[PDB]
Amino acid sequence: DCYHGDGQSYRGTSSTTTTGKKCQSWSSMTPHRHQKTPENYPNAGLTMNYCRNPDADKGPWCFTTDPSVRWEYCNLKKC
Repeated sequence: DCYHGDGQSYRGTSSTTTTGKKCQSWSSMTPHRHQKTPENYPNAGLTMNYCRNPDADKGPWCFTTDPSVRWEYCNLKKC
């Protein structure tokens, strides 16, 4: 599976970080509260806990379900 460019068009179902942690759902505020929601980023495709890049950083990322690690980049190769 892979992303093109900075991955803002990535709409795949990857949901694991580079260290093997599970992504938190974007509509969830636990374990991490955040403002990267569908309402604030309507074009980012923030559904379920899939790796996405709503704030146009270098590549897809996600908040993690580990209480101690707020967010990490996705386990996903560049195409």
